[PDB]
Order: sequence, then structure tokens, then C-alpha cells
Amino acid sequence: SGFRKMAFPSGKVEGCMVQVTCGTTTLNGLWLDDVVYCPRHVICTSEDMLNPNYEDLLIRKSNHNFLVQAGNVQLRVIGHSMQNCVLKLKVDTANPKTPKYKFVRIQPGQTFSVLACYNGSPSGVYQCAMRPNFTIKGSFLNGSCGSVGFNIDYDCVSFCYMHHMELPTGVHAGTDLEGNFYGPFVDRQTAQAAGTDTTITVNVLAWLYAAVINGDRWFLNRFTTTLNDFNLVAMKYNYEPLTQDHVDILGPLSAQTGIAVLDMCASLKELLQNGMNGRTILGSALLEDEFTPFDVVRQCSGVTF
Amino acid sequence: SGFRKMAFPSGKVEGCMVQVTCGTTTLNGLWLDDVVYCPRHVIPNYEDLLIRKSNHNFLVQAGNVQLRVIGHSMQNCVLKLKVDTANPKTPKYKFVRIQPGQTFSVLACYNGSPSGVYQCAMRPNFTIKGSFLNGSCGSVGFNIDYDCVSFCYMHHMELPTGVHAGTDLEGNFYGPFVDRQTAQAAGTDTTITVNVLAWLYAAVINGDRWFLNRFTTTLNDFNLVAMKYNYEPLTQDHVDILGPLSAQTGIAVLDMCASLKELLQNGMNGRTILGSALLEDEFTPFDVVRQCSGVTF
Ligand SMILES: O=C(N[C@@H](C(=O)Nc1cncc2ccccc12)c1cccc(Cl)c1)[C@@H]1CC[C@H](C(=O)N2CCCC2)O1
Ligand SMILES: [Cl-]
Repeated sequence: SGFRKMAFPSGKVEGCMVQVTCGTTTLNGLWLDDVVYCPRHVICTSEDMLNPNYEDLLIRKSNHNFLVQAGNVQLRVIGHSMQNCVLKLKVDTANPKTPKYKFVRIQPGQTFSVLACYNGSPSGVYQCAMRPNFTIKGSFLNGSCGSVGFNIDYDCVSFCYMHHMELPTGVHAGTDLEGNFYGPFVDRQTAQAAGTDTTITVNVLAWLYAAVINGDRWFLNRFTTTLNDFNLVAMKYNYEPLTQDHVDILGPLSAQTGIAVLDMCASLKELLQNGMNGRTILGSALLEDEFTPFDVVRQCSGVTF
Repeated sequence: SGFRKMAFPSGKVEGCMVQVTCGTTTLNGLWLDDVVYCPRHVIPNYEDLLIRKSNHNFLVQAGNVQLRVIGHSMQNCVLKLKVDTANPKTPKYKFVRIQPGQTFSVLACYNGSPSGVYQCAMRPNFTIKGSFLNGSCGSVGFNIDYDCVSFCYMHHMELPTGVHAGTDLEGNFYGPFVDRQTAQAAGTDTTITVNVLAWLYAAVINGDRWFLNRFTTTLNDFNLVAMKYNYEPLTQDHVDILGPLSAQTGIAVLDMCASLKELLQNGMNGRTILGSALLEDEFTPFDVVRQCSGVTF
């Protein structure tokens, strides 16, 4: 019993965190095999930030300009290249702590663990989701650039995010490990703003099934809904449209609890209309959207209470 | 910017998790140097049950390697299995007993394999609101200070309300619990007042100031109000501990107490604080200072 926002054990990622310095700038790098991946903005100067020409800044650098530190050991840089918004530093030593890994690009609504680091040293681990507006509501301070997001399903680490910047609203933007940004963001200090955010509907439904699994049914009703009627109501509360794919994905939880997806949608519609009336669901007074259907199946029991 | 329930990096603890099997029971063990610590309920008159066991009855597995048990002893509710190999991944560590209100990280494990890490607090009723399934027994709670891992909790059982109970690493239970199948219930819980205040300071640091007012209160008047809302009494020690955050934000502790008093008597009025519609009590004053400063390990 119980339901917590749970992160993956961070050990396999901790053994990959390094410190990358270029001139006066220091940030974090990810050391996998003989390559260190880091945000390309480490090569910028205090002016460059507005309209940096990364190709022009990089051509002026040599291998010895990049200082890479793994613990108390200096790694020698023997090559460098840029792939989109990520700088790849070829080093002379392969990381002996390199886990089995993949680089995966996630879609909005997906969750991942973040190992927040400063000066190549891990400070904390937390769980979060890629928002529909492609930002993440993380907890980052200056020097956290280069911290990574990941999932560890089985013994393989799937790297999905690298931190690049904080937007004016306090939310965060970054790239996949191939340097492609999530969202319409650029690594420039130009006026950029996150689009209007929405609630991840499929995740709220999954979390309502998790509450039924742990023994709570106060929010259910005797009604059902069509998918179309549910979306017309949901859009009025800034909820993402629920697609037939989302309904298919919720199938296992529907079978385990005995509650049809469109009947759980009818209960969600009623919760949006009425609020909670002093009650909570899994210790929360708000509708929680940072647990996917897969996270619920992983954390909750296979036997409903 | 941002404020999350953050756990310590779990790597130093992951390298200590092992699987302990005795007969039909399998649970988790903590392998430090040449000793494996695990709940004694893996074997009730525990002395009588233990005397009938030999070293070869305990099967200990570290990854795909079988560890040979060469001795066994009991310390309170923890079983200590002497093994033939010292753990080469043993970090610098201490066994510490925490007080209610203090927070720690939990590395939840099944069959000696870590599955997740989460942050939580020791409730005033000595239970923890964790996330554990059958097979989680032996999972541990910890904090990190520089390079030293302070082990403070080992999971033993789930209570009928869904909350969890366990011991320090010396086998002494937190709370009036015993390690057996019998009618046990968690006492009425209270809110950790000093932690809610710390989280209100964290909200001010992150730009949330709608709840601030021009008023102050005496410590006595605040406690008379807080006792009415099932909040733990706020002591002068708690006020002293909140000193740094008071100096950083410019809001005196008793000034912030008058804000909490208004939130308790009037609610949030459709508003949230740090993305929450409830008053959050699982961040200590130190957790707030650490997260809003960037301390590393
Ligand atoms: O804000 C800065 N850096 C980046 C940033 O956004 N970093 C941060 C990330 N997360 C949380 C943060 C919270 C508080 C402050 C910073 C945070 C940033 C800014 C603009 C565009 C990009 Cl891609 C990256 C400052 C100002 C320039 C300096 C910097 O990064 N330099 C590069 C080389 C010369 C100095 O550090
Ligand atoms: Cl995805």
C-alpha cells in the first residue's frame, strides 16, 4: 500500500556525471564510453548568449580548451564535435562505470527521473514529467546545466533529457541526448516563453485507477460518457484531449479494477465540476498528472484492495 | 527555480543491497563490511527460532553471487549475518536514530534489487507514509552528509491503514510497534509545524507571497491555535532553527506563524502554494536551505 512520486535508483547515472569547463563557464557532462556529452552553450561568452554563432565559436576552440573532470581526475580531451545543441567531447579514457544504455526521445506526458548536479557532483534525485508545452517543472539552480533525465526499465538506462535552460516563468527547457530541443526553444537568451500548459488527461485517469487499486472509490459515479463529450468538457478545464490511443493504453488498468475507461472519464468529469469537497485522493487535494499508466502498473499491486 | 520532493542520490546504498532467503521467506538485506543486516522476522520466540538455525539455512545473494554465511546473531529486531566476504562497495557510514519530523530517503527493494527512491518523513506517530509492496521488507532509509551515509531506517511491516513501521539499524522500532502478526494501529497523527513553516519560507523564496500579512503573534497564542488544528507544538528550538530562513526572506518566524494561523482558520481560497492545495510538512528547514542552495555529494 501507499503511492509516492518515485524516482529510479540513480547509481548507474551518478557514475557518469562529470564537470565540463570552458573558459570561465562550468557545467555538467555525461561520460558514456569515451565520449562526454554536454550543452553546447558551455562555449558561449557573456555577450554570445543573445545571438551566438556556435559553429564560429567552436571552430576557434582546440581540445585543450575543454577541461573535463571526473571526480578528482582530469580527463584528456582528444576530439570534439557538435550534434545539434549538444557538444560531444571525445576523451582518452572510456568510463569503466558505463551502464547498458540507450538514447530515447520521449513524448509529452512521459515521466522520467532527474539527477540534479552542480560541478559534476550529484545533489538530488526527483521524478517529473515532460509537460504538454514541452517544458519540465524541475528544481534547478545556476550550474545545473547538463543534468540528465532518465528511466531505468530492467538494467538499461534510457537517457531522455539534458538540461539547458530556465525560462522566465521558472520552468525548464532542454534537449534529448542527440541535442534536439523539446519544444520551440533555442539555446539563446532571446525572449522565449512557454506556451499555455495543460493537464495530462491520460495520467490523471491512470492515477484515479491507482486510487481504486489502493481501496478508494468515493469519486466514482453511475454514469458513462462518449469520448467526444468527455473531450468537450475536458478542454474547458485546460485538459489535454484524450485520444483512442490513451483509451487503449488504459485497458490493462480497466480490466484490473473492473471500471471501463469511459466510466472513469465520467468520474473525472464530475471531479472537475465538483472539486474534492474536503476530501483527498492518494494524499492529494489536486488531480495528479505526473504518473503515467505504465508508472501506476509498476508501483501499485497487481491485486485491487 | 522550482521545488520538488528531492531524495539523496542512492548509488552508495544500491551497492549494499542484497537478497536474504530463509526457508520460504525472501526479503532485503544491507551488506556493510562482512555483515548483512536484515529484519529478524525472516526466521514468536525469536531466540528459540534462531537457536534452531544453522549458517547454511540463510541464503544471501549479492547480484548473481552467493555469499557464504559464517555466523549469525540478533540485536533487538535486526538479524546480523556474518558473511565470508567484506563488501568492496561499502561506503563511509554511521547508524543514526532520527526523531519524528526528520526526513530521509528510502531505497525501496524487492529480491535484493533496488526499484525506486523516494523522500519521506518520520511522522509524529512514528509511522512513515511510504510506498511498499510485499517483499519490500529490509529496504532502508538514509541521509547523506558529504561522503558519509547515515542509515536511519529499515522497513519491517505495513499497518492496516497502509502506513509503514520499522526500526533504526540497531533494531529498535520507531513507535510502539512489535514485529509480529497482531492487532497494532498507528496513533492519531499530527502535522509537523516547523516543516510547514520551512515550506512557507521556501514558497516566499520561489516568489509565492500571497499568504503573507502585516501581523505577528506570540508563540503561546500560535500554539493554542495549532493545538486546535492537530499541529505539533512549535518550540523555541524550532524558532531558532528557522532563523536563517527568517533572515534570508525578511519575515520573522512569529510573522510567518500569523500567516499559517490565517491559512488554518481560513484555508487557501482556491489558491495553491508551490503547486499544492494542502500545507506540506515533509520538508525540514535544512531540506529547504539545501535545495535552495545546491549542496552536492
Ligand atoms: O541563466 C544563465 N545560464 C543558463 C540558464 O538558464 N541556467 C539555469 C538553468 N536552470 C536553472 C537556473 C536557475 C537560475 C539561474 C540559471 C539557471 C542559460 C541562459 C540562457 C540560455 C541558455 Cl541555453 C542557458 C546564466 C546567465 C549566463 C550564464 C551562462 O550560462 N553562461 C554561458 C557562457 C557564459 C556564461 O549563466
Ligand atoms: Cl514517450
